Amino acid sequence: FPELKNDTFLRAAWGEETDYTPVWCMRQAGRYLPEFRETRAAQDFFSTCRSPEACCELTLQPLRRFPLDAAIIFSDILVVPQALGMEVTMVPGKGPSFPEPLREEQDLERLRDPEVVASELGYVFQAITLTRQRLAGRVPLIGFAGAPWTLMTYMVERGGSSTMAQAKRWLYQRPQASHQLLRILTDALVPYLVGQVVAGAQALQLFESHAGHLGPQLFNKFALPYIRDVAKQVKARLREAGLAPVPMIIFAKDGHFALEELAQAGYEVVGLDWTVAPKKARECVGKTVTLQGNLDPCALYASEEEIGQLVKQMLDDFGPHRYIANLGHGLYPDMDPEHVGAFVDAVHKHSRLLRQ
Amino acid sequence: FPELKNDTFLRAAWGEETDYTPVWCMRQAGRYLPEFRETRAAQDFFSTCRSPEACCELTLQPLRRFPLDAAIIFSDILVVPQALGMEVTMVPGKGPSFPEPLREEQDLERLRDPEVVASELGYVFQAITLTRQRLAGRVPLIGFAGAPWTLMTYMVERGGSSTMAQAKRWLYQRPQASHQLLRILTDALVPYLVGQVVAGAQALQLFESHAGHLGPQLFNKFALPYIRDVAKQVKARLREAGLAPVPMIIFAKDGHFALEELAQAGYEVVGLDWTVAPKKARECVGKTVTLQGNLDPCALYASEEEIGQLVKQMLDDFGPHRYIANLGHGLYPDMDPEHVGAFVDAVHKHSRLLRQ
Repeated sequence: FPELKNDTFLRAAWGEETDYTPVWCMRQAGRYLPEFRETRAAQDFFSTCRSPEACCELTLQPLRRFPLDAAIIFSDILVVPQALGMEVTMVPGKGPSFPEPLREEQDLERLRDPEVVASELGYVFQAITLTRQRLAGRVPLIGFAGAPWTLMTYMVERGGSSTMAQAKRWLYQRPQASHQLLRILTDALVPYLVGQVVAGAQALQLFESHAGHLGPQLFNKFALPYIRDVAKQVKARLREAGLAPVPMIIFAKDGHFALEELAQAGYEVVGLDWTVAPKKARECVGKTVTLQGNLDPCALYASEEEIGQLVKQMLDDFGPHRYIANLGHGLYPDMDPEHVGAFVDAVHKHSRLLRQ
Repeated sequence: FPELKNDTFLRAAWGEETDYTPVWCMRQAGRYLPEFRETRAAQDFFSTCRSPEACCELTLQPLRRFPLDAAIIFSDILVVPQALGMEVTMVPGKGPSFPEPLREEQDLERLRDPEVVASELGYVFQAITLTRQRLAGRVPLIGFAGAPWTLMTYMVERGGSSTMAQAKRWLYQRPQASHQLLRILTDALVPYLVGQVVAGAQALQLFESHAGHLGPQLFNKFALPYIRDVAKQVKARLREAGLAPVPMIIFAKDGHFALEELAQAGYEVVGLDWTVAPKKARECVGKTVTLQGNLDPCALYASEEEIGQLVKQMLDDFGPHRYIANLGHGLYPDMDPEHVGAFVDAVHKHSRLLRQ
């Protein structure tokens, strides 16, 4: 692969001092871009996913508009449960879902052996290699996957609820089966993530998007062990394969209660939602880990001038060290591209000021 | 009205020591009771609401099953926006909603003067008086309403989203109109809540159910001022009318970031969701205010024996002083009544132990 030109994101991720604060946006490749919708309709969501060229194209689209300091491969977190053998339907406007969710312990018998999952996800590896070659070292490429608990919520609920009452019912009524499902997911994720890195990912983000539905007690029993296990095993396999381990980011949305624990889970970066004040996040995590986040994405509905001020304050709160700017969640589809550009420009402009 | 026999809830609420920990459940009157569904179908949700006798009956139903230490009047938070002139439809299975939400600043012109709202909500006052008379002093009766921000989210979205992106778009793009709507809601709530107390409510809970969608910055601008204003003005009007002020409870669901502020907002009790560890909540709030909560309601899917242990631990964490047991959110409709009874019995049993 070509030599990386801008590595600011990787240096920040490892904790090193940098000349400015690197920035990227969750869902930078998303429906808020007209060119994204255009390209999506050229297949059918997952036929888009399954085309390496299509996934590479959607990944690069934002980088043609904005000087983002990383790219993230376009895919979806549900590719994993699909590769385990759950059927998915694209609901037009209403999103990828499982029409037959896991309902009881017996339903685990329909899942593939997790050890075969990586062979099922070869299309994603191909997209990663292609995107790494086409980026030509401009900025690093981040790979990703959903975290075990969160993937579990999608498998058991049908998809997204507002309570995860059904998922949480599993935890309380079927703890043994829950742990079984979570181990299967873990054992599938590890080879998928190692594979992304073999294919050419230069960092990895684990999305624990549905963390907030758990309180501390359930989270420490059912989410945290698997989060730790994913990091430990990925690092080990990479070492053993002769490869350099990559910075890993854990993002637990609505996970204020777990930040202390997450900072000692084997991840270089803890990503934050917008409900946590940066100074309190820094208190909770300590000074080794890097923080990523955390602007309210709805802040981009404000004026460009207002976005600049909100960014200035966010940066003052985080300070220059151990920090990667991002939003506190993914961009929404009605957002204005030029407001995304303002965000990016503002991070770069004010972070330089803050330094000298 | 009859002399209150069991006032444990009120004493805890004011901070006084008690012989045991009082307990009640958000949505104790709810679909998890078969007798609730039975009685609901005898009208049509809001024709139930509008019948004082029907609302009184649903309020008492839980107290016939369980030795709860308070009753809460059955109504809904959307009665306020309805009384302001928004039309509501009961979607069968899918819940009360607004088919014509406020879309822009001009739509505020359709709302009634907030000063007339209390006259529109006379049915609720009648239900309160009736329920206070029929309870015959067994336990105190709690009145309630939605908080201004949260009611705003229902008026602007159509009802419940997952992002409140549209509500938050108002805050960022239409700050002046947002503040206008929030003042209207505040000015309507104050007389409604005073009226509930005049009708015979012995405590009041404000439900800021959608707090978590805001981070600190937006919350301090758009939610907190109105929360404070509601408490200050209710207390004033009651004083002025020659009446005793009642303990007031603020419950901000997903409001971990605001607890410090909420403990100095003029409320005797801060109610907690299940994502906050009780010991950290006590750190944030200090030792004047009473805490209420906070068991994960899904915990009731566990065995009766497990509920007892989870309750034991919850009580050890909160300690005996300044504490009212409750769930961290409302009961879900698939829950088992006998598991609610276990919760209640466990609070009473272990709180007595914890004391001597």
